[PDB]
Amino acid sequence: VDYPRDLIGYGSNPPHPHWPGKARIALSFVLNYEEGGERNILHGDKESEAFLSEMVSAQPLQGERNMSMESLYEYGSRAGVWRILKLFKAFDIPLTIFAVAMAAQRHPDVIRAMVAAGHEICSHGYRWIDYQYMDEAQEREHMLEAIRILTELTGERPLGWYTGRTGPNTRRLVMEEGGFLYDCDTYDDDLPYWEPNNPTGKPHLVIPYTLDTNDMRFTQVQGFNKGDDFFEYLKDAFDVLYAEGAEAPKMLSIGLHCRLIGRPARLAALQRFIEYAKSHEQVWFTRRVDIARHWHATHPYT
Amino acid sequence: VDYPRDLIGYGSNPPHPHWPGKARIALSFVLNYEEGGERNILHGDKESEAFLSEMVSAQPLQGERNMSMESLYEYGSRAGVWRILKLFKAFDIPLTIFAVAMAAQRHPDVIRAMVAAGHEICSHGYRWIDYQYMDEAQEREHMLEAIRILTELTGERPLGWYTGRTGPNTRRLVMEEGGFLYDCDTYDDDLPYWEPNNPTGKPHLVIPYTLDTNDMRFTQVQGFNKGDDFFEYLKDAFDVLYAEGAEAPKMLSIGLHCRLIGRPARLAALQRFIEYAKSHEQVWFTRRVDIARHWHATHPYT
Amino acid sequence: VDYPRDLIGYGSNPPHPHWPGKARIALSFVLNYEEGGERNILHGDKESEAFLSEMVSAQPLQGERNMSMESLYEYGSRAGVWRILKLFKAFDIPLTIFAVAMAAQRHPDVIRAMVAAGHEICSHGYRWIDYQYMDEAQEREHMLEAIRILTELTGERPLGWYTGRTGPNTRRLVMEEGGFLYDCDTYDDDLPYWEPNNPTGKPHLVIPYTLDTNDMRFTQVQGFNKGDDFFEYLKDAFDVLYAEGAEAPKMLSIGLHCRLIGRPARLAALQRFIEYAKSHEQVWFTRRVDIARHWHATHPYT
Amino acid sequence: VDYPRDLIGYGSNPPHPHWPGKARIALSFVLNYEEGGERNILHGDKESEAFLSEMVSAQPLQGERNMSMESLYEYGSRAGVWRILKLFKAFDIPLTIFAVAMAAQRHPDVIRAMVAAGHEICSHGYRWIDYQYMDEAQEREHMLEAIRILTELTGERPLGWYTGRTGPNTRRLVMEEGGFLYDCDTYDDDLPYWEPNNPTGKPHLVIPYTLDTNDMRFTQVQGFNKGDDFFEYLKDAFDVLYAEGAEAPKMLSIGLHCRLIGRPARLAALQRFIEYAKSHEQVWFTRRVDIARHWHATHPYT
Ligand SMILES: NC(=O)c1nc[nH]c1N
Ligand SMILES: NC(=O)c1nc[nH]c1N
Ligand SMILES: NC(=O)c1nc[nH]c1N
Ligand SMILES: NC(=O)c1nc[nH]c1N
Repeated sequence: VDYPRDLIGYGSNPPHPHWPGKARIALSFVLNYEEGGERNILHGDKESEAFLSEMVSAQPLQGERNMSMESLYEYGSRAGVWRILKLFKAFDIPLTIFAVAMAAQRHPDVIRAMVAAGHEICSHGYRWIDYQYMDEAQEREHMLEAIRILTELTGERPLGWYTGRTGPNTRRLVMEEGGFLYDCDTYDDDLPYWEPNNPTGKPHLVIPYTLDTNDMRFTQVQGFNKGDDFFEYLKDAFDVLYAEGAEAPKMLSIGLHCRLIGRPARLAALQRFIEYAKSHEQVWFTRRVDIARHWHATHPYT
Repeated sequence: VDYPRDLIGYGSNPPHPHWPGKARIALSFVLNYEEGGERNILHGDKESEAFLSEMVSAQPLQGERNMSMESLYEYGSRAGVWRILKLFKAFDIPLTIFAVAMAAQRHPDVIRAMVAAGHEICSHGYRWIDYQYMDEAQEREHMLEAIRILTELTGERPLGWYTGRTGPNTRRLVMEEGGFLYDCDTYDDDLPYWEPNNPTGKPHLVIPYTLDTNDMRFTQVQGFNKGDDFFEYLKDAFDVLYAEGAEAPKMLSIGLHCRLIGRPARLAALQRFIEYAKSHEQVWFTRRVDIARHWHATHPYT
Repeated sequence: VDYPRDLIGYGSNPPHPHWPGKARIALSFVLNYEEGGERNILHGDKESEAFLSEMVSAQPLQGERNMSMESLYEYGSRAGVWRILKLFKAFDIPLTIFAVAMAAQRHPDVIRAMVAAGHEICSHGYRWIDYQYMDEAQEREHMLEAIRILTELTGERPLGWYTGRTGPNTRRLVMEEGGFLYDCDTYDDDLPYWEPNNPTGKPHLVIPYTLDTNDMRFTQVQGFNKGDDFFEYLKDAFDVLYAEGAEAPKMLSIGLHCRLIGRPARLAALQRFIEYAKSHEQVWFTRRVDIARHWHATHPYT
Repeated sequence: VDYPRDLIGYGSNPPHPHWPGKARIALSFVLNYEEGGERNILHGDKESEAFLSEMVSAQPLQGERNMSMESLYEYGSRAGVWRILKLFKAFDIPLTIFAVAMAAQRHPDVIRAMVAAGHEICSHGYRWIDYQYMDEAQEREHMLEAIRILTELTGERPLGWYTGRTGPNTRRLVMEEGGFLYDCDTYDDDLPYWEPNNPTGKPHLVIPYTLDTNDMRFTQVQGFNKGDDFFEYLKDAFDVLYAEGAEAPKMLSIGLHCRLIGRPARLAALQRFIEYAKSHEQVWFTRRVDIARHWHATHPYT
């Protein structure tokens, strides 16, 4: 008898994080880069992409090419990413980039442009796909293959990972890997915690990510019609955490995608919230690597 | 010739409930607990969970494990439930817990923590699944099995039931069971009524539940984009009942799930409504068991 | 070479209707009654109902019984219909009832209760289903069978029809039938027009209905989250027609369903609009039969 | 090794367009005409239409006729188109018509009526369908067949194209064709650019279109509930571009469909935005052909 799920975690007693600056909230802004990395027969894929694009009802096409799907992704790398990088640089808030190995190759300039802005480049896997079914063998060297590309693309290896479309073996291999300080393949808490089942023994930091305060909802069945739906949602999820942080601060992730929030219609909202957030004192805008290194010092694994 | 459906009920003449305090409305706040109880091959299930999670387009996976799906549920037990329990305790309004036997085992501390707050623990079945197809035999001892777990988990047996994903045999077996005062496997009225087709002869109270003033809509195709959609909906459904209650009071159910409303973004709305509701006199916040025992005394079965 | 579709109609020259009272708009409020008439193995159906219910992602079940689905419909006949009848009687605006033969049997009291309020009872077919595939033979006597039930249910035959889920043969048979003054199985205009392809030769009036200013959208993938979405939509579609009616009045249909708008949450919106509409002079609230008889006198078939 | 996708385009350096009048934004209003051109067994199709109609969950029917689907399209040609033509003529802003060959035949009067208003008639293909799978041979003379119809329908050939539901061969054949100045079968930028892979050698202008600032979203799973969702979206996507245009102007496409925006409920929003847009100086309302000819002179292919 063994349950491979921790349904309880900290329970009624979440640790206090003591965010630098005495912030009542810690905000993680995340910009993915998957454009170019997505499904495509050109990449070897047996079908075209269908996930997160204006084509909200798109289906995959076996041994076909979704020219439309492709164009919409192309907006993310071509136009969307730039516009967002100005927004964040504009307010001096830093980013964590969930960058997919194959996309980074295909647009190394923009990666190096991020790296120079001081944004942290976290690994988003070798390719933007669903690992759920992948064989353990072929999945393990996607990771090391991804680990190699970004080190050579960036100058330093990635000490963070996030697959997203995880298969079971995924979070294990991350931890078995070695050189990662954290992962984000959880949406299970409002705070970071050390992975309880690390075979490796070495401390492993978990920084849960989000599928609700994620701009991906602008293209899902359930999701924002206008910008303001995203914004009101972010304000809400801010207000409630800030209010809690008067005695017990927590964090909040914000997921952005080049092809979605980068569209001017939706960018308006993202800036709206930034300004909102910025108007409150005791807010720590930060990269996830900093949250990991903050945790290490603050609440070292025991 | 026999129609097994009562399409008429009270017709033009709903009974007046005389809610304690002379309230013009009776409000039933319900917090489900299904996290840990849901579909999973670890539980014997042939496929992973797909119902009510941020993964609004998730499909079931035969003999697979949806690590993502699991994590999102894990948020309900780990973080969501606690935050909500503070909200309700915060306003001194009481709850009725629709608790699923298997989840209660997996987190007995939080169940006992509820029981101590004074919230009523109603049965939500042995496992959170779709009974629609289950064989009468194997379904009947899920119930008694569920009936045993919560008595031993709580100190008293459950005198209420709600499966949700009912099969035909379900509401019968509930009534054939014996020790239940009511059930909630109806969404067919704005007031409680005695089950008209109880083979058992013994009075059986029906307290219709809701799939519209339910936070579940935040993850369905049709459903709230921002918090305010839930809230405006609740205000509306409040305003119209309160206005009616000037001469004929009725009730209103509110369905909450740990993994959904417990997310800070959506909690803001839930509190918004509570405050709204609280600002009106002649409102009876109550547990369903109290509504059953209120009915017994007020409008005894004949 | 023959195109069985009139893509042009009145073109740039819609006729002026000269609505009684010199109204700048004519409003058709329609309340369906399908509850009890819907799909069900008890009715002979090979599967349960799945269309328009809170169960926004429900699927049909072959030789099964959706107890949940049924309960939600039961709300329409049990509670929803009554509450709405008060709303409309409350403002003295009259209704056109799209009543399905099988539902009318199952709740004759409420039908006769409508008839006494002075509302017009239009035929909605024998059963609430999809005729698209039905054989011409078995479909033709559904209609006459439906035609018989409501005459005996009401005192007068139905001079109007609307199937909704039409099959090709449907609108023909309506016209071949004989005693109907109009039908509504079109959503193709903002005004009534005589059917251009009536084999019968006898004048046939078309009164297009709506699938957008229909409360059905509260349960479809695309559709209102809160009441206000319905209301804002109705105000818009009112404002634009009223503004046009300064020189060229038109009509507007409003589709309501017992099980959907009758829920207090959504009723609030419906009343909101009524009040809105009521606040403007030169608005003709009317039954469709009156619109037919108005047309006859005003713009007789040539 | 050859990647058939330009993921980078202008990168960090989009060209300045110097819009006539020194406008800080260039607005492309587009009204499609597909009604009559859509899928239908009468047209040879093996199934009925299912894309973009109030029937938001409609499925295609093999060798069948969706009478309902048809009626809803019929609203676009019969009523919707006219009402919109007044709106745009009302404000003196000009249109680009994406007109589908088969629809234009079926309603030549309305086409010639557009042509006389001074609106540009761009080709939207021979038939409104999905070319993705079409054989290169039979697809190539759809285009020339479409090219012939509109020249004879309009007086001048179409120097622009947009299929929408493109297959790979599509944009190639457009360029191989010869007499087109641009195409719009991209959604990959916020500015026009010369096609980088034109086999023909001759300059080919790309004017990316939109699937987000498109009224089509009113009938998709993700999309506007009320008018205001469309409008707020347009204001946002306007505000952000206008703000950028203080130093670097760009354009914005607006997709409209007769059967969707032409409904009074949604027309209100479209006018709302027009007025909004109109209230700002330095806005260039224009046809796409003018944007092509503007580009030619301003930023000639090299
Ligand atoms: N964050 C993401 O875009 C993602 N990565 C894998 N699956 C996803 N949804
Ligand atoms: N209330 C519930 O979460 C539920 N229980 C069974 N099916 C459901 N939707
Ligand atoms: N109006 C209706 O509810 C209807 N009737 C047949 N199909 C429908 N959608
Ligand atoms: N713009 C359009 O309506 C379109 N044309 C082809 N596919 C589409 N969605």
